[PDB]
Amino acid sequence: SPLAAYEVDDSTGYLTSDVGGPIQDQTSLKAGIRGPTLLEDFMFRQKIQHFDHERVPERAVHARGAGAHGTFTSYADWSNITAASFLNATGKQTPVFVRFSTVAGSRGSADTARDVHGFATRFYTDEGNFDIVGNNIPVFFIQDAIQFPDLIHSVKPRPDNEIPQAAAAHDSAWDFFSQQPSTMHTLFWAMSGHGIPRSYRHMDGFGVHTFRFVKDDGSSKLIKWHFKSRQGKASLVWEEAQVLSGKNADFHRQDLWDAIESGNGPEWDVCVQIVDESQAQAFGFDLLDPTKIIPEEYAPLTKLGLLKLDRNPTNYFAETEQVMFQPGHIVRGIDFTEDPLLQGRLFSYLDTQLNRNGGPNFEQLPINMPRVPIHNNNRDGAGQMFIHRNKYPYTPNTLNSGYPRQANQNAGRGFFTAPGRTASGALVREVSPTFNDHWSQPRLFFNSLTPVEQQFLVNAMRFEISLVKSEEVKKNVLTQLNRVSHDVAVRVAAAIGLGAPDADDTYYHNNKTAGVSIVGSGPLPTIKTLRVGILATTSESSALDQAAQLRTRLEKDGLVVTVVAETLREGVDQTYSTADATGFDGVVVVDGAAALFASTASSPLFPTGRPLQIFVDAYRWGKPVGVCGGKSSEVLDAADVPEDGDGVYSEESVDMFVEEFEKGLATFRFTDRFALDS
Amino acid sequence: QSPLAAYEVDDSTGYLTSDVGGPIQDQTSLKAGIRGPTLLEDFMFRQKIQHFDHERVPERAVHARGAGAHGTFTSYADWSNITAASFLNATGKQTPVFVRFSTVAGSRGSADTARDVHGFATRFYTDEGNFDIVGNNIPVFFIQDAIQFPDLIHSVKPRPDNEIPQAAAAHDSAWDFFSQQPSTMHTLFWAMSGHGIPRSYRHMDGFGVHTFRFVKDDGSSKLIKWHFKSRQGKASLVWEEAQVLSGKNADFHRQDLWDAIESGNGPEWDVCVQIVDESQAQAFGFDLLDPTKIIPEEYAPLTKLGLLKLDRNPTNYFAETEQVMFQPGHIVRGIDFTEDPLLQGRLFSYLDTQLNRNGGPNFEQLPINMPRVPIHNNNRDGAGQMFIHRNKYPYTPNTLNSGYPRQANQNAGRGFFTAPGRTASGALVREVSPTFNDHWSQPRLFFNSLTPVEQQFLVNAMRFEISLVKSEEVKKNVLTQLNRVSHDVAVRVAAAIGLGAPDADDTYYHNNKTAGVSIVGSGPLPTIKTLRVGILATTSESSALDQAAQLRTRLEKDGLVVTVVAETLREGVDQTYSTADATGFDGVVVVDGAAALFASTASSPLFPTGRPLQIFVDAYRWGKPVGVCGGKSSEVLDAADVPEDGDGVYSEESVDMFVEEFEKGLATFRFTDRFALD
Amino acid sequence: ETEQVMFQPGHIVRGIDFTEDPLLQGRLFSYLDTQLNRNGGPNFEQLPINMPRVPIHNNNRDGAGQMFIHRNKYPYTPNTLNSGYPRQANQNAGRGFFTAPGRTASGALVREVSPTFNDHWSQPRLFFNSLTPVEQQFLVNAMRFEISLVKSEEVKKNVLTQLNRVSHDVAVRVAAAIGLGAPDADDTYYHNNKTAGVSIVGSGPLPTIKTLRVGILATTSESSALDQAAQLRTRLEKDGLVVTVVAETLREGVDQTYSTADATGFDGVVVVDGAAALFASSSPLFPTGRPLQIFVDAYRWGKPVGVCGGKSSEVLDAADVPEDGDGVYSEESVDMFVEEFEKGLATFRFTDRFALD
Ligand code: HDD
Ligand code: HDD
Ligand SMILES: [Ca+2]
Ligand SMILES: [Ca+2]
Ligand SMILES: [Ca+2]
Ligand SMILES: [Ca+2]
Ligand SMILES: [Ca+2]
Ligand SMILES: [Ca+2]
Repeated sequence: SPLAAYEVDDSTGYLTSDVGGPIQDQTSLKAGIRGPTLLEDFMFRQKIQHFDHERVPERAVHARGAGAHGTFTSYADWSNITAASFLNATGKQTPVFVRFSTVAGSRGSADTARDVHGFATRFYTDEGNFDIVGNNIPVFFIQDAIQFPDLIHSVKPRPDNEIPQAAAAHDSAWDFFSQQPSTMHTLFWAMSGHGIPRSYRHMDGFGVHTFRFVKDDGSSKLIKWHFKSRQGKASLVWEEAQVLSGKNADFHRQDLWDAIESGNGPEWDVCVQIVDESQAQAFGFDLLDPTKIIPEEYAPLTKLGLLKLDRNPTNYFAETEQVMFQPGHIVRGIDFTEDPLLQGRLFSYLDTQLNRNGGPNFEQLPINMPRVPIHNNNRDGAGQMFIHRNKYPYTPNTLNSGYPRQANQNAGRGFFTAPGRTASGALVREVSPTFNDHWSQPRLFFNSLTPVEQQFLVNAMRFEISLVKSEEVKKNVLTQLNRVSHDVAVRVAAAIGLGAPDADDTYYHNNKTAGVSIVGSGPLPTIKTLRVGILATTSESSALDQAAQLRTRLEKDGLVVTVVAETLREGVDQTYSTADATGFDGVVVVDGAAALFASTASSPLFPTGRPLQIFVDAYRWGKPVGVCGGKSSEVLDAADVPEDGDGVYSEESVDMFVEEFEKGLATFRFTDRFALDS
Repeated sequence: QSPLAAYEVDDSTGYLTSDVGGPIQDQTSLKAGIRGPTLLEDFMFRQKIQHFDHERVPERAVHARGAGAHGTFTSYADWSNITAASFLNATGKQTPVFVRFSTVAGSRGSADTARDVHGFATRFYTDEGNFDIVGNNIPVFFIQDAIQFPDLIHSVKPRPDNEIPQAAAAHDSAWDFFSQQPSTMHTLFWAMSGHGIPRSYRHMDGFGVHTFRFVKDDGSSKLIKWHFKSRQGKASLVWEEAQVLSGKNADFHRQDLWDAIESGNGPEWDVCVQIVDESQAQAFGFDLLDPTKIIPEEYAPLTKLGLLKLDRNPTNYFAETEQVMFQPGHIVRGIDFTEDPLLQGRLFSYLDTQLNRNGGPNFEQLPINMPRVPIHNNNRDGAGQMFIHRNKYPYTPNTLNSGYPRQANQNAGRGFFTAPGRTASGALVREVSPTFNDHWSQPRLFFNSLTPVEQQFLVNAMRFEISLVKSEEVKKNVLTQLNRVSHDVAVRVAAAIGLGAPDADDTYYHNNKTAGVSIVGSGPLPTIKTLRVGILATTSESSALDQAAQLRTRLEKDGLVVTVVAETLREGVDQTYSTADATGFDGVVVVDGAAALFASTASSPLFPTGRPLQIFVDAYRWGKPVGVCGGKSSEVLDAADVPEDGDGVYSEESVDMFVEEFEKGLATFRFTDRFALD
Repeated sequence: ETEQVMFQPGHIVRGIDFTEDPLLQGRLFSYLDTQLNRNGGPNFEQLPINMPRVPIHNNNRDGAGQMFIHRNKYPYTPNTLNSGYPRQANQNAGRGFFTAPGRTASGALVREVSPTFNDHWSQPRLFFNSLTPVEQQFLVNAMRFEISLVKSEEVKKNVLTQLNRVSHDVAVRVAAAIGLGAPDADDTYYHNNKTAGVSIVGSGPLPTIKTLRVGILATTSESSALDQAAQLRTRLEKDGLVVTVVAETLREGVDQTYSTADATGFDGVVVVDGAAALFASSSPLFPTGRPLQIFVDAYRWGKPVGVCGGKSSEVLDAADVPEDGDGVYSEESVDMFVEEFEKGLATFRFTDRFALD
């Protein structure tokens, strides 16, 4: 690890300058006790110069994000399908670093914005660093990389006033979506729960593009990368996400950091779909088109290995802020395809690191370094940290005996372009007609959602498009939505007081695909790390005893228990003042605390009605809620929460209460609490 | 015409060109065949993507989140009797300005409504050079020596292992620093008051913080404090409102300012000074060099120098607001520095830090930084040099350029000059003046000057933040410092966190008060123009829409911003219930034709369960004027648990009588009787 | 290493301090700032050549190019969450740097020059008086060279005004080259004082001749010339001189061709007398007259020169070099030749070969 060598311990010692001279840094040097500061105060200037220069440009996209270290372990020797060294043996372990992100927001924007999310993975392999720079949505908005600045200018804030932050809910974004119909598939995913995932751990990763697996014999197959969550799939609801953005902008980064610290590091199966080169145009679309998925019914997933994140960074800036991913970080055994989106990405990620790092030696930062020797004739540049011993860095040479030697298909385990690849035809700036169906797959996706998930997606579009001020953009939006689904256009039009266009059935169909629905993906496979708020009181000795019994029972099963009361003490984690329903996956009231839920309840220690609002918000957002103790009746009445409700619990016995409540936590959301269009 | 019209680029017509004027396209990559790989010879692709890849610059090291506008400063008099400053030398003399407002801790995407200190930075483009006053909305600063700035800022910014939490002092490190560095107490009390969560940039004041000098053409000097006094009045959010608003509208302050300017409600401030003699530096019971102290207005009254009005929004946010580079080193003849060790070190920081932001030394050439008078100097070259200098002899002294440019000084060329009565005497020391040692009296002065509900809000802010501090040593240390300002504050805060306050230490306790620091105490707002009224209506009753239309006409006559809310958009409805929130309004009105939407059984797929009532309830609980217009008020007020006889609760059949009452409620702004007191 | 080394007078250690020299004072600012230009970022002290050889303990963080992974997640002072580390270093603890505690300041805040700085001419005259006569001539001749290339007549006149304040004789001798009259003597700062240690010509023979360069001019024509050169090489290399044998073409024992050779390549030049024919009144292998020109240039520039082997008149007469000149050597004995020649290398320059005013 080039990180180990660069760790700096300041647990002991006297303060020094950056050149090791012991100094102080608390008072400026002045001409007299009430005098002006001296230019000769080098202690002042070195410290303030460093401060003045701490910042670097944020990433042009995915500025908001968080990372962790872990390991990838291969399940098999995959030599039969790829030459890739990190996949060449059962049990072979490769260190990883992953960064998760949103896309549009700046640094400091909220984790729980509605957005596409990044899932970028570095494998520090024994044949070089290999990055899979993916997203949580398997399809992209655009079909050619040259359009990326158009997409991103349109979804980022309007450039006269820089409003709005971290949101596509503005005219320019919906203008672009409605004028560039390729956007429909990713737009449908972003308007689904996939736009507001419950955590980084509860979302999948996708390479998006078709890539190639290349064997040592030169043969190739076409692949798609899928990183399948072992925590299950889960979403927030929009109203909840909006509050959580305010209450805790750091929710996803905190969730990941806490899961790793608690020994619950998240896991994914790293999978591929594998298909023959001859199938590029066999599935009714082009595998070069990054707006399309291969339905799992046409190509099943093969599990290649386990990705586990299990160690947080030491210094966020040095590791997470400075990690510089590139799809150009490729290894022998993998190749590109002629996807015009992927093709232009390769240029962008090498160039942009010059902006971020301010100079060309960014691969020398410890987080970017490889775990194998570097042998090349790259030299000099600002921030050069190496002292090269070869004073003949040119090829061909005799004065360094021909080293470094060329690597290729037959030498030094070189990367090689898949030798079956060809190109033929005119040099054109033309789109393939095979890319022209922008609407069938958006429909496939929409069909594959549950009825309440379809409603959530319609309601997300109703929310955003109602904030578009241009009547002509809103009309154009309905024109494009109508090509995917007349019913979606009609339901969205109803919220904005416009008429939908007449049905246009060209791309309408009834087909569905497995594995894209969140609500449909069944109970969560584990409830470890899920958050339980216990609403108690210091008023009643019994209320703190009830809380402490629930705590033992719930903590047994790996739940993160927060006991909330008016004030802190032994056994109480948080005050009502700091508590919010967005902080919990389920909420339990101990019946000992009933008096806090009365309409007349008031305290200077928390805002009017806070205890009941927590319970009501949790219920209205679909969470498991209940009252534990015996007068379960009374609290449920104040909340207008029906005792016979799905995901509403009411037990005198703590043992019975928890057994029922933990099933609700796995169900995770009670969708019968949301109204559907007729 | 904008003051920067010479630099404007119009793209309302024309064909796409490269940056060198070659007509091009930018929508499809050049490929070897229609399904081929992209070509390196595609310069169209690479120039567009290189530009995109390099769009970002480092955010400001502090004050990264902010927003700006153009306007005019107008002098009320000829101030040559106190200052040589040209921009102040005649009655009615006009100078263009640019102002940026900001928070301090958050990154450039963080919420406007975080609790924080705020920036108020003003550039005067004077006829004798650019003059900047780089101020805050709080008149005192945390620390007494610039060399400590990185300590303060590291402690309040996110913890550097995981970069949590964003835009908040509510974590261990910050309260560790506050409790170990007692100078922080005065600013801390201001930040924990409503001055930490201002209602808008227009509803806060600006302060230079430091003592400066005014210097006459005869060389005599006076000591001054700058105060920019809002002509809009002072107003705050409540914390539990600010937290939701951070999620519902991270852009609230920048939108409020932008909208005020577009509506012809450009905000205004009286630019004022306190003026005292050089002999009064240590006359008021503290040192005028100490930036943790105010001069109570009872000791030195404000003199109004002129009017600051902001009335023009930027054309390009990045080019004007993101790129504006303020400096206290931007000083003009007639002003001088003081030996305040905080101001002293700032002068270094703001010249250096622009190298980080701009990437090169020619940042004063950016349009927003250029002066409006000629530049004559021997500065040359550097990256990004825009000027073509004719003078081939840029050294002094010269004969080959006839001795030009000529030296400017007190006696020639209207030169800047150091106040000539200034001296220094004594040892060259890294020592703090004992005159700086009282860190507690003025925090007590401030606390004493707040109303009772205001004192409660400040206690509650401290209770909120300190309850989130994990360390029991840090919480005890915080109570030790707060106890030196006020035993009552320490006891009340300690009650929320389950510790005992230490015994009273009355060394610094006193009962003195000072005018002009209280928000609650500053009486009704002088204008209600721009304040926001939400009218909750329904499409289900044509008569509810008629009530809303009649209310709109009458409220808009008085310059209120009216939003009619209903289930769906149509003519006369601005916003759906789905996108509406009480944080969007300064007052809420329900038309009694919509009373059915407030029923417990009310449900719609078009908005979250209970949304209409929650808007009314939140508005009431946050202290806003609320009412029901039309005569049938019982169903709504009873559903909301709001008493018809409450102060700032309105029930009238007559639209005219409703609006007359409700408008007095908007001027009152907050009904503080709805908040519990210890 | 060399291009990236970033020196600073702000790189100071306990036991050294600054003075109020206004030139030094402003340097402290410049050298910290300028490394931002060179490095493009604030972490230039992390470059290997700039790193210290002792631990770094401070709360500097982040910046482009940050190489460290800091473990201390509480980088502020004062702190309890990192137990108050790093600790402040000062005069009394941790071997801190400290400003000399006797230093004071007193007076107005001024942009004024100390009148104690105003004598700009006495020390130039002290320096000039301390040079030997030939060295004064060299200095006059450097000023005559440079000032003759100044196009402005008024600049040239202003230069003579200032030079005249140091020395009227300098002004007169410079003026003679540029066709101007010197201004009348102004004796305010004239004096006859001298100081030791500033003269090069007067600093006596070099204390070592190791590394000094001896060019041996030979020929491939005459196998005996190559034999003479080989014998001379052996004798000179024994004493640590760097020997170059020059001939028309390369072969074993010949280092350079006459085409690439120049008198500026040598501190001393020896012709072996077997090569005397090359010193007469042409070849496609080198420019016309090259062998003789190397000898003549070496002589004109003051170097020790000579002929080894016993026959010197043909070479020295072709060169217009007198056999009895100081720093001109002729011996048949290689040992004798080298003993005499080495004394000449230590003398280094024979300054009797330069004309004086
Ligand atoms: C032509 C430009 C372009 C295009 C078409 C894309 N991107 Fe990209 N992307 C960039 C240009 C870029 C960039 C400007 O080069 C960034 C900013 C920071 C960086 O390292 O690269 C970036 C960053 C970035 C990151 C953040 C990595 C990190 O955490 O540091 C992720 C996850 C993605 N992108 C993912 C994608 C996916 C899955 C794409 C489509 C399949 C995609 N991008 C298309
Ligand atoms: C020694 C360093 C230091 C100290 C003691 C302070 N600041 Fe500062 N401040 C900076 C170093 C700095 C900076 C790093 O130089 C920034 C970042 C961006 C910039 O141009 O300057 C800055 C930015 C900055 C801005 C943003 C200007 C804009 O909108 O672009 C404001 C309003 C202030 N500061 C105000 C203050 C006030 C009122 C202070 C105390 C009275 C103060 N700062 C002390
Ligand atoms: Ca827009
Ligand atoms: Ca969902
Ligand atoms: Ca740079
Ligand atoms: Ca190849
Ligand atoms: Ca902390
Ligand atoms: Ca307040």
